[PDB]
Amino acid sequence: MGPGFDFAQAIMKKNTVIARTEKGEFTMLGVYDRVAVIPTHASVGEIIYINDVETRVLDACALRDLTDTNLEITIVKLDRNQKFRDIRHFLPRCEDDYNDAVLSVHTSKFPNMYIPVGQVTNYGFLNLGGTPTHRILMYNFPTRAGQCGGVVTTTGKVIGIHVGGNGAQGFAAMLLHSYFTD
Repeated sequence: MGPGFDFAQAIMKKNTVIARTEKGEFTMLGVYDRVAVIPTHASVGEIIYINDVETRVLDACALRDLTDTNLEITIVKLDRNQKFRDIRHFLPRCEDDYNDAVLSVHTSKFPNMYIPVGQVTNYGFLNLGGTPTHRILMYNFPTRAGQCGGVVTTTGKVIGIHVGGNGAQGFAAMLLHSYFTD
């Protein structure tokens, strides 16, 4: 409808796949080469389904900060025959607040879904399903089951992936450029 949705659509059309684990179906953001991200509570194993095709996982790393606190981001390298468009230049370098964000989801339950969530706060610490978690972004939108792994964007930046909500607020794990240096 506007330039926020235009940026979000450009990311969804080229840089997302549908990932299925034993824990459900998730929006999965491809970042560069065969490297993608998913919420850690997806419990990625040796094998994952990518757009309903059996795919070997070459590597999976559940990120934690230097105090050994959960960040809720798992970085997966997929045994796929094709690379993602490199979008690392759209990742923020530092923790920050944002205006006018969009949350975009693409699954069997929620195809081509886009939500204008508005203002995004650097919330920081969250007890997420009982797990102390850092680098959480918060938006005042009543997000629901089916949205985990959804991409949070502003115009020109990919800032996070949706990992939970409390019925009134939604919560994303930050994406930082430093997670994806090679």
